[PDB]
Amino acid sequence: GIEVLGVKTGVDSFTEVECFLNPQMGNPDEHQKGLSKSLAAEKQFTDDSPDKEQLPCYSVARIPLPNINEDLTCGNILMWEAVTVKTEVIGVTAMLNLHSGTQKTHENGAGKPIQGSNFHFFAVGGEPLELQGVLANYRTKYPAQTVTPKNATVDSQQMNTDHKAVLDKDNAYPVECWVPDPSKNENTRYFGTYTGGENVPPVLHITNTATTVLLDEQGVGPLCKADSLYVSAVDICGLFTNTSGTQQWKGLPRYFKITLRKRSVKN
Amino acid sequence: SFTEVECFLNPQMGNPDEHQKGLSKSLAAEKQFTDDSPDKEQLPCYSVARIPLPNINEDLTCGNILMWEAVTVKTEVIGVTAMLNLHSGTQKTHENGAGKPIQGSNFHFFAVGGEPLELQGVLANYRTKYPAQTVTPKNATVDSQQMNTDHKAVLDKDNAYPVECWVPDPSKNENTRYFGTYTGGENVPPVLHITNTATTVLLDEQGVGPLCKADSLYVSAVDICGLFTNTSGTQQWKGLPRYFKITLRKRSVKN
Amino acid sequence: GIEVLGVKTGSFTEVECFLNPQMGNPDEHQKGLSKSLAAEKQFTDDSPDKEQLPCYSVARIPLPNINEDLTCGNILMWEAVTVKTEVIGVTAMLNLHSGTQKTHENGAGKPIQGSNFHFFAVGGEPLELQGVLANYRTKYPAQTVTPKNATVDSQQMNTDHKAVLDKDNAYPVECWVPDPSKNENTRYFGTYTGGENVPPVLHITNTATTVLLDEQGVGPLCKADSLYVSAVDICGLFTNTSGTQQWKGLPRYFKITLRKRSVKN
Amino acid sequence: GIEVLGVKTGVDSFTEVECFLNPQMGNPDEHQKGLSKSLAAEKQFTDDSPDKEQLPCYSVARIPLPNINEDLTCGNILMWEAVTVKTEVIGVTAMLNLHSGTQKTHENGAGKPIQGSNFHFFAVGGEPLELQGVLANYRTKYPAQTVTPKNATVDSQQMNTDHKAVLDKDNAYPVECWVPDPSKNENTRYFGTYTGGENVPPVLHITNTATTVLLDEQGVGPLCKADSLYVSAVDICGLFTNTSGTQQWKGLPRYFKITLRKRSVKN
Amino acid sequence: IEVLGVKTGDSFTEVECFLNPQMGNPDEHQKGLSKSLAAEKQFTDDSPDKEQLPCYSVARIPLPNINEDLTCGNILMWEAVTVKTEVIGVTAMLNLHSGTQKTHENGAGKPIQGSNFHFFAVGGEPLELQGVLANYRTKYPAQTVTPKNATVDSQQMNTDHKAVLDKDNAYPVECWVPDPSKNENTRYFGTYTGGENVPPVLHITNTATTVLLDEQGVGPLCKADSLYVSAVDICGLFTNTSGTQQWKGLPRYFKITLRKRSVKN
Repeated sequence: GIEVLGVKTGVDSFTEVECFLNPQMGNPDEHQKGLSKSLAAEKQFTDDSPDKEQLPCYSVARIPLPNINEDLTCGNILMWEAVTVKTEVIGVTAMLNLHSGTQKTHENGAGKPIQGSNFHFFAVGGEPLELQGVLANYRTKYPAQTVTPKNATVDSQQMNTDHKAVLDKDNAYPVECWVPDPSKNENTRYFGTYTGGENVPPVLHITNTATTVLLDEQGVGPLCKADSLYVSAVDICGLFTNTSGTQQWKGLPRYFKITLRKRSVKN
Repeated sequence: SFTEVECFLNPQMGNPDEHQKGLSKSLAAEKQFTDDSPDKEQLPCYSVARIPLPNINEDLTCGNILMWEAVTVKTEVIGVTAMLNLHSGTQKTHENGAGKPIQGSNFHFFAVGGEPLELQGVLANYRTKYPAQTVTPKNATVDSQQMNTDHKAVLDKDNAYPVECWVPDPSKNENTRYFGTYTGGENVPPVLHITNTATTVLLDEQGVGPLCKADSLYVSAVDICGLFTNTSGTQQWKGLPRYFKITLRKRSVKN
Repeated sequence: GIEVLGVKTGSFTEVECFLNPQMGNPDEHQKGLSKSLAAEKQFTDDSPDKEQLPCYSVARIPLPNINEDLTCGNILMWEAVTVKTEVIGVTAMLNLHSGTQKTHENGAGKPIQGSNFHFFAVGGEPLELQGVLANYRTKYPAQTVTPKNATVDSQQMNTDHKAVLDKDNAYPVECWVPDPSKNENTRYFGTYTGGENVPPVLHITNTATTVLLDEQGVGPLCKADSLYVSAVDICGLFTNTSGTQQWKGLPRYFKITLRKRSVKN
Repeated sequence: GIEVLGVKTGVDSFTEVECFLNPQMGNPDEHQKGLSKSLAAEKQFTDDSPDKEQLPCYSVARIPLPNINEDLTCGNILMWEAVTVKTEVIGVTAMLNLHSGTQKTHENGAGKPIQGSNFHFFAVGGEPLELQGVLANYRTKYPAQTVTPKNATVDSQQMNTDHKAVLDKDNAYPVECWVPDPSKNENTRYFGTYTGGENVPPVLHITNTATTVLLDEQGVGPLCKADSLYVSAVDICGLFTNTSGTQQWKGLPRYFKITLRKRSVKN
Repeated sequence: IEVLGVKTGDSFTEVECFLNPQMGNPDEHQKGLSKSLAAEKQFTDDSPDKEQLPCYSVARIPLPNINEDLTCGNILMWEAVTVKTEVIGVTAMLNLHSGTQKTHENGAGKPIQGSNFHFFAVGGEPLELQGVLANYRTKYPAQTVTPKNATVDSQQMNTDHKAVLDKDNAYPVECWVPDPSKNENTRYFGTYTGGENVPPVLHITNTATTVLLDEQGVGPLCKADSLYVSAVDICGLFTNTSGTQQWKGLPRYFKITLRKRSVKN
């Protein structure tokens, strides 16, 4: 694809960009941002039609970078190369509120903390994140305003190589439908952890001293095509339990801080 | 001198019908030791695929030839977010609550080798009556619940060797590298990591990776994620596919 | 920011500090605890007392003055290099007889457990904060500093909620987190664990050191000859005989080593 | 101890030995190898006489090495020196059988997996493993077919330095009576982990790529007396629960693969 | 103490020690256990028996004399360099039949579990302690050394509560922690886990060594040719058939290597 050349060093060679990404859990109304719509259980396989507000989606933001080429008709040009990232989950202490709309754990007791299944994930790339579709129930009837696997079949619950896509739209790709495709993503770095179980305790660390290096085995980081940097994220912290017993997913925003350098490439 | 091959391996949990791929049949309990006859669809089996590589020799009567040597592997579990579906055919944790997530006993395992994975048989109940269409330990005896060195086999057939019957044999497998973790308990939470930045090196303490005999590369896997609980309370194993990406180099060997 | 020069040699100094927790302290007899915690309150009518809300702890530590003339092109500042930090009184929770609730007939008291948050920071200036709310319509008490003009977006990103930890027992933990888009002159570390049955796990030692230098080899530079230490140590919930619960906190110790650095002025 | 001199390896200076060790959980009858007899509870401190089949014991095997044919009349001889070991627990997937004689977890549910307290342990030495006795109840009346601490007293529940022994017999030394003695065992390397709690989930890893080095701080591995090697093991995986509710310890076999070299010692 | 560079040689030595636990020992038949534990007691009327309170363990170990005259300007002291340490008798808890409570109909006995605390220290002098109390109004028995003049602040920081571990089986674990603002001549390590259902996790081996040298490359220097070892090993709670509970402890082994160090005086 791209012939990679020398890295420009010294002054006016580096740059930093930052970004706060909101979660996309569903947002049933205006007062419930950060949550999903009350969740439904025990739906029959052949009659499951979930609302969009019940389905958390991938978050994505494209970050525009400074144009580094005065002349786009040259043999050698330069591209921005992502070198490192600091990333952080925002508002973890908010869950120490056990009094607002909570269900008591017992008589005279405090409210039940947010807990259960979770998924924390982030990616950095010079292009949209490439996805592969996998379904728990291939007969699920997904709502309009969501991009899900087309022509879902028997094999969509295992390997169906037809379900390829890219994360090009925010709050559109349901988390439960898509995973990052390991057979692609040559120009993206991604990291995720899934934990399942309704009583699973969230464990969340914060610091400004942790850095992730984005260079590959060749010493090359993601190269930003069209002077665009893509950041993607999912941060399902668990389930919020209402006084009534109804539950909805909780999400939190995510921060990015990426350092890039100029690399020469062949045009 | 170098080359890459990749592979998606489907899980083999049982597949009771075309609408339930990835699942096992409904699991049975409390069966008598002397009368336990499981259906094949109730028994998850090892997955295996043989990958053909480019031919590199021309006269195998020569003293010195080239073989493909497996150097590194990237491997990944496919579809982990699928389990965030808590509405399809699930059982509610409580009145008004969401569905119960997949959980319980699990087993995640992969291997890379220049020949079929060598197995050793061990049985929980040596008197189990295993179905046709499966390869289980022959002439199972009292000692099959501990060490019975007669139960040797190789993983040469997909969806045939029941996971609960066989383990990789540590006294062999000189030409294979394998890795596995078992977790037991009905409430065990699955913990699954994904990334494209993790690489496993396949060279041994001598600096030699698996040498591919007959220009064949073998990949094996089991990925039992846990139990799916139906609304009625009945349960079935859940599995997910596994991806492989192996890098190989040409090596010189005796003949 | 500040352009740094060279380091004084052969020049050092150490400072230490015990920081009390600020869980709420409902009365003179219950230091280290919050007030009894409420549950199941209506989103549009939730008015928590101050004593129910644990707050960030902070202390500003004055350092020796090093300069005679601040018009000089080269000036010296104290540079924080390492810290040892420790949670004080972890064995106190082995008391299962004082005001406890028995786990069963004939059993011992229920140990402190549940959601926890352990956090510390070292910087040459106050810790910079970002506001995030679980419920943006919460009516916070007087005598506390919380996010101003809270809106719909205060439950996710609202970049208007910026603040600094300049006051002890004032900033509720549940309202603020350290701001990763700032804090260039501070190092912070924290872990949150959620769940009412979560077991506390707490290590103690005098052999663990944290290095405070950044990727450039520069530690926090202390502005106005001031060193700031901040902390939260919510260990979990204490369960009274009656079943009513209240947060438990413990003090935190700091031991910081600093060197003189020449700085451009 | 033994006086050793520097290392000098050549050709024909190495060798490997391997071994499968069966577990010794009790074996209540022929059909229940790898299990113990149903366990008792709530027994009185002063009248507690457990059956041998209820008590798991240490496993041990003496392994013969190639005779280096040294005449021990001279001050300088050769001994086998254990350098590395690969070790593995055999048959971990067997516990994925949840249908044979199990107790269901709930209506229409699968059988309850093996779980609870466990202990996994192995040792390699040039002589029998040296043991120290410690008892939970010093007044326990142990069955004749076991080696247990002699003249057990009040202090046998803490430190009683009289209870010294060696692991020289297989299926004789009850696990609950003995631990390896840290004040001895100069010529043995041992490793063990205990986990307590009736609902503890077993976690068991398998691989053929993990090696343990047996050299001490001086760079000397176990020196094998009389051209003999010793391997010891315990692998209590947890409790098996019958349909009725009775429980029995489960064990699994253990594999060893030891590499040795010839070493000069002072005789 | 000002140290000199390291010496060679007849320059080394090893000492070992088995330390019994001090859980309370309610009678001759119940060593390694505490007395049955009380619960739900009133804050203002809580008087624990000594046998209900586990205490720190401590031994002083005498070392070979090395100086003829302690008035000389250049002296030798023993310097602790490494330690191997081990918990003794972990398999004893595989006894689920002696005086146990069954988990269910037909089931085995309930294993020891719950809150635990495992801790050890090596130093050239007694371990220095800081007092912290869960309930400052607790009335401690006369066979114990506890914080004097306990006040409101004894539940957080009260810098008056300083002490040293100079007596075995006298300093209640729930009252004292090692003081991080001192202990320059001691190395300590501890972990607390809280929760009544917490599973004990205990590793044993003879291949693990801890190095006792500080960031300067100096280990504890044994004053008056004496070495101090301290320990706590609360494994959890033992549950009787009746449902009553008592702490369980196990002995701890030490093996320390020392070298002769030149020092100034």
